[PDB]
Amino acid sequence: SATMKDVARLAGVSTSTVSHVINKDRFVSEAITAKVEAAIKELNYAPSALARSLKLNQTHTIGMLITASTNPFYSELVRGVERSCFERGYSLVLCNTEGDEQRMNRNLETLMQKRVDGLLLLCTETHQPSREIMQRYPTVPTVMMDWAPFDGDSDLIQDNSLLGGDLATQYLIDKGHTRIACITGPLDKTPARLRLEGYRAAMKRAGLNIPDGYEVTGDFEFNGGFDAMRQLLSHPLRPQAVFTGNDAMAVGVYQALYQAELQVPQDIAVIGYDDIELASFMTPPLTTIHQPKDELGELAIDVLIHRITQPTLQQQRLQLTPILMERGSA
Amino acid sequence: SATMKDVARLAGVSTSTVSHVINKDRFVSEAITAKVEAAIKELNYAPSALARSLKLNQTHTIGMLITASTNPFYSELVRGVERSCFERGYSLVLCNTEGDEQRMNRNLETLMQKRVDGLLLLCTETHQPSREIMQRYPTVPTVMMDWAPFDGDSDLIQDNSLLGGDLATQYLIDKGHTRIACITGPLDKTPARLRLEGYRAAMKRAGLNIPDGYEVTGDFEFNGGFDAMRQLLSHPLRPQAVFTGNDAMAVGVYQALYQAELQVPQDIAVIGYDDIELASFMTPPLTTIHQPKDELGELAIDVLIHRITQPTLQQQRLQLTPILMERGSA
DNA sequence: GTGGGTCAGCGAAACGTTTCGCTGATGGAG
DNA sequence: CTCCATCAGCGAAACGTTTCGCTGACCCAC
Repeated sequence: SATMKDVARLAGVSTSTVSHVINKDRFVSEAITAKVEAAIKELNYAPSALARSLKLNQTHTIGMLITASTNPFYSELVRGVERSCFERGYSLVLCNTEGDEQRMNRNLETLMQKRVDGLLLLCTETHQPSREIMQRYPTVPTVMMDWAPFDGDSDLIQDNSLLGGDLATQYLIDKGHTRIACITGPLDKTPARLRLEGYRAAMKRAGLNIPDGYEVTGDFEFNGGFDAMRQLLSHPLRPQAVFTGNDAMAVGVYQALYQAELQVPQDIAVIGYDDIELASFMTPPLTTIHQPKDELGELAIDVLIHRITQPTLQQQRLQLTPILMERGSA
Repeated sequence: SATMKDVARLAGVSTSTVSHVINKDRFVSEAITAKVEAAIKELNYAPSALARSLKLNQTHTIGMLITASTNPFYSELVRGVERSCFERGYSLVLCNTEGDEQRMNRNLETLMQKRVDGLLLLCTETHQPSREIMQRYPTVPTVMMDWAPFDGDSDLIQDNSLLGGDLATQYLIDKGHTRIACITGPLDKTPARLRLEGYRAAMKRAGLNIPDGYEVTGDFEFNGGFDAMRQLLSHPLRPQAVFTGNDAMAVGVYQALYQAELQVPQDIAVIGYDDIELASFMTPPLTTIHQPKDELGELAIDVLIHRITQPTLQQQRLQLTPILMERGSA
């Protein structure tokens, strides 16, 4: 392929001038410009962003780490991120940690080695990035949730899972339910833990007891919700209602109840978390805690770009407001 | 941060030697190796993949284009691609065309400018990549669905949607249904069109009529299926069964029927397409045509890397095998 | 004319890595 | 002693792009 050097040779000029024509960053005469443009079209010049990135030390690339699965939540989140990147002139490199910590650190190292301009750290997993790696490479603008903790510098977005869990439970309490169970995510994941504590707080505040087996762990996926609900149906004291740690698990709950020939909400009332697209299409439609997903992706990018633009800003800190979407499940 | 040059200076050696220590590509004496390793740890050397890529003319990066949405199919596909990339030492750049053609071409140009080693072109929309762009940049290994015509040279995957649609309809015919409708995707998308033709073929072969309003278009999404089914419920002749273009649309169908207080399969039998994870958790569980998703992602990468490794090879053509999963919906 | 001054545009270095000729040392067959 | 054949490791070019110090062509107060 033709380089700016090949262009310059044919137009009989310096590569400096070729750069200036292309970038419009320093005055070049109309004649010279025309010659260069002719040479570009003639040779069919194919610019290398790679080579530009090396010299400029910026790639217009964002790296994103997630802990993804069949949970539709992350699909909507990624959609928002990718769209926002495109609109802002950035590429998206996607990494799935898949729970594994070495995998996560290996992903991170690759991203830093490829000199991404910014980082979305949206892993849920307990682990935090090897500081060895972190402090080896130049610091980059970073956004993370309160999900994954971390010792370095980053802008922060808090999901307020605790208030969400409280709100969800409080809603069931306000509907008059007193036997309320909680299907949670893996308790080593912060959002799962916080939602459980929200549930506990609302129950305690209303003086309602939590039977021994009323808190059950699932995996934040369909199957986890299925398994957990089956277990709950074994309990001596049948729940009137269940708060599931997310919408994915609620899908599994629906399936368990279908198999047990139980109706929602007539036999059991259900409330989820996330308000994924699917929630609205469930039968009955799922009452749930709305959290930003696509919108969250867009917000995280906006934060990240603000910092790229103004590198010396103080730490940015945002919080989401959980909101209840009332439908037919509770 | 330290470069291989800084390392070389401290260890008092050539950068050639430093490269050889790091890459293990030519013999270096044990003493030299040790000194270099010490220098690496001492300076805390941070390798640049950027700089390596420029010199090597390879980025160990794959670009992937999809026409994504809420459709869970693409979530599972991307998961397979990303995992396969990771296992093979590649990064994944993800692009969503969102149907738009200029957006698609803009994505392509960025990827080529960043010199990705390979392309996964898994857009459903009909447009062809601007040849201007294509023939401007160095040609790269490419895998695409056998949907769009000649469009340069690249490896191909046939999904066998036509035989799938035929099989799905034939199944309903074999269950004794005679009034069978078809909810399809946008007919400008090849898999949607092919599935419709499959339906037509099976109907014709059995000599069953297709009433005028029995073929309805939606977008390959929950709400497309919802809208399309509502329309079908308006038809003077109510269908006994419906083949939906994919599982996403079947979700919408379920929701429409729920609102019309109609039961599956008692009032209407339903059969979908992808066998997404969710299919088996639906109420009732969805009868559908299985096709590879995660496994498709893995296969596409394997093909792409085989070509990177052996550029000599002539066009690969792979075919997927649809499998019918009989469940409770039909 | 004419010595001095302005700025377009020159040649070319260099972001950090891989690759390449080249050399000097060492090793066995005279 | 020759000398001839191998390879370890050096110094540094160079992938393709910006960026810099310098020049020289043209305008202008003498």
